[PDB]
Amino acid sequence: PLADTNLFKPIKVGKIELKNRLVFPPTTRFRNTSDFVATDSMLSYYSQRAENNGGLLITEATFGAPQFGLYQNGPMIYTDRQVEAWKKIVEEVHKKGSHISMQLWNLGRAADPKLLKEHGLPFLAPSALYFSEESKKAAEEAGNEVQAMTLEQIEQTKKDYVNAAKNAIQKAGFDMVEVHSAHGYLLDQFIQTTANKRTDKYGGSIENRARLLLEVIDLVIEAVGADHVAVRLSPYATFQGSGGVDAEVHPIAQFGYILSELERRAKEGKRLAYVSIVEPEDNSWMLQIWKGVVLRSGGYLSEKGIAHLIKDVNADDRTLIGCSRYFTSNPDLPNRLRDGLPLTPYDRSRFYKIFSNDGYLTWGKYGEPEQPSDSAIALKTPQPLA
Amino acid sequence: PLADTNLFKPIKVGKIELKNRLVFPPTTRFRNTSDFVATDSMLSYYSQRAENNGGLLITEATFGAPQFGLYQNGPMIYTDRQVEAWKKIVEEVHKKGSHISMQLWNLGRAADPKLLKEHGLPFLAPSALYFSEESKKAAEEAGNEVQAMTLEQIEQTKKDYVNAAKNAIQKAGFDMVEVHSAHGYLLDQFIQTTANKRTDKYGGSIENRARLLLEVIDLVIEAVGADHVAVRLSPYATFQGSGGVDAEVHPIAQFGYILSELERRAKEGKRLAYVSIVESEDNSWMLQIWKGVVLRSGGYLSEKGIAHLIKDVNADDRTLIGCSRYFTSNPDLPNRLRDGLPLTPYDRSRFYKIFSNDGYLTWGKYGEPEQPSDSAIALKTPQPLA
Ligand SMILES: Cc1cc2nc3c(=O)[nH]c(=O)nc-3n(C[C@H](O)[C@H](O)[C@H](O)COP(=O)(O)O)c2cc1C
Ligand SMILES: Cc1cc2nc3c(=O)[nH]c(=O)nc-3n(C[C@H](O)[C@H](O)[C@H](O)COP(=O)(O)O)c2cc1C
Repeated sequence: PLADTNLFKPIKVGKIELKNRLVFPPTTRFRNTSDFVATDSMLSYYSQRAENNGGLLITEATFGAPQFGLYQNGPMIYTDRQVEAWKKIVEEVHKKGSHISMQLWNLGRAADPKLLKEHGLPFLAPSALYFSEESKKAAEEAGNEVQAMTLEQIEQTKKDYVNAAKNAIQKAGFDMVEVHSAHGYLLDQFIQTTANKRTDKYGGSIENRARLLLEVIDLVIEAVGADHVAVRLSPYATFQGSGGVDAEVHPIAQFGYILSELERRAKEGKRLAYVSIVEPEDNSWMLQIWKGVVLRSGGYLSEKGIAHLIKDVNADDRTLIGCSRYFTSNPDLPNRLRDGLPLTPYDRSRFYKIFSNDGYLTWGKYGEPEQPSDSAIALKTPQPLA
Repeated sequence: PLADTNLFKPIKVGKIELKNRLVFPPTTRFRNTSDFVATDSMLSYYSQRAENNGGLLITEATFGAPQFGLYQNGPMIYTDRQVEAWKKIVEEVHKKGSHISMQLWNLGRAADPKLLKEHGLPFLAPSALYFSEESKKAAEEAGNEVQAMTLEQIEQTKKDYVNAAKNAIQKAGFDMVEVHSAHGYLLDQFIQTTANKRTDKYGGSIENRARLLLEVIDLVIEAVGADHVAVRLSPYATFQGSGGVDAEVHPIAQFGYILSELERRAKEGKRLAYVSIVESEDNSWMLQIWKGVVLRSGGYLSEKGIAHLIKDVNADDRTLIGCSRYFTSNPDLPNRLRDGLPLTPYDRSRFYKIFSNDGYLTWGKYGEPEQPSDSAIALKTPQPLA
């Protein structure tokens, strides 16, 4: 039972008032159309998690533009249809009494090179380096080999971030827009020494490696306001060739500088809505630098993560707790954690089941059974919302 | 009783085998002659602190050269008489079975401008900034105003560090030489954004502000070897205008970069003898970055620090514990801490009493009385060891 704790104490984030501090972190599921349009399945998916919640939801990582991708059946906030669909999802989430932020995705050297090629797009990264020999062979066989971004492509990346942020906040009505700068995707690639060998002002130092992220953040803040902006960082992660603690420059220095710059912008009157961090190594130093709302995610609902949930959410008055994997299998997770009711185990084998309701909408509420793989919803084909 | 803890477990530091991990941190006392030569009182002082100890003694912050000073009756390892006196002290310390390091001092904008003036020396800093209006005042009346160092004064500084290091290690026989890069003196002034406004290679970035320290470190490494070199850092200190956590760039990023670079030199086969550190402020990130011997100092004997002493010294097998203020009172502090014997209180009013044995050699070992100020030892005028 966690109703006793700060986890269900209201908190002001940005300009909105969250009823609790439990967050659904961005969780990629690939239930969009092949056109990258949000579906009715996704609408019900976020609707059930906005019901009886009052808290914050964060969308699956969403491509800001075609060049920001691509993965098959991923999300996008680019075309008119996509913005319409996401707008309807937002309107339903708000009707439910919850709030929602959209995380913006940019793959970089992590993208599907064949799909990008079929959409006539190059395969871009800070430097012409692959994170694995597997990816190198994949890009070479697709005829779409990785390229170091030109200055023009970086400028276009910034403009695309601005356009996607405006579409999310102003057209679709999201409460925040979250810049995905973690897990070895494009912005992280610019941050990481392992991925960034550039010798212009976007590489070669801590300030230079963090430059693209900070410029995107500044342009987006100018576009939609700091209280509608967020960012996610993963200093210790080694996913997709990121250096973690093994980087030639320690992540405490690099990401320490990033956090210092965000806190400086906050000291100049541009305070981000929140900074999202992944629990491992210890994140305490991060909380030393950033003084605003911090969303901490990872492990908190395991058979040992509990009582670090209590400790961390009660440690101060600015901490949000994110639970992703159990939120996928528990659409009523806020009430189950509120009342201390047993959780439904999550099923990793259906995390990325492309364009299928099986393991996506088959989960029941507390005390209700899991619908089987041959049920009506499990075999119903998702339909685009616009 | 602390004999059971790691505080009294042997440990290898550099080439040296320390029988315990209690350390006498560098403690300025100003009992040298007016021409900065070590003194017989100092020999008896360090000698008493070397008996029944076997630990590491760290010498009072010592001027590497006349330009590195100046303070009244401060120490220096520049002239042949000075090196010979310090050699006598080192021979006595080794004879008594303990080991000793010399900390090298460079005042910069913290110096006495009147004294420097009287020695025909300028008043140097990274930038033409005083740490206080009082210092500005004393400098302007002595007609020795602060000057931003030229490139050749920087080069001469590094050469002087090399010369002082070779003097201490190879001639005087010190076990290691510690570079003072803390508490707002010259190297810290280069590190701090509050004091370093340089636009050249030595300022305007994390890497640029740390450049002089790392260059000096590398040169001294080349001179005397890595296991004969150490460094002290005070990321949180705000002494003499240092920025602390209020710096434009957070000290976790800056000193995080410094520690990452030192650990990088360790990865390449040049592992410093130890890193000396001072102390939501918390030095845990420092231990996340630096993996070698770390000497932690500050406040460890308050009956609120005894627990932090046991905790920090037992947390791993590479932690030394420094105790300065109580070591000034208890020349047999190793035995007292080893057997839980009550400590003689310290007298700050005689910490900096110039050229006097009173409150310097009047301390008795456990079970003996403090000699009064009219005793034979207290009235003696100290003589140079030359
Ligand atoms: C299937 C799946 C998809 C995810 N997608 C994203 C994503 O798109 N963006 C992101 O920042 N994190 C993503 N994550 C990481 C989660 O947001 C979260 O940080 C991680 O699962 C740890 O939290 P947890 O222990 O509560 O599950 C994903 C995780 C999973 C399991
Ligand atoms: C009188 C006095 C002189 C000191 N001189 C130096 C010095 O020359 N160099 C230095 O790095 N620290 C110096 N320190 C700081 C100590 O080395 C130590 O970090 C500080 O006193 C905290 O340790 P403690 O709590 O055990 O006393 C001095 C401290 C005192 C009280």
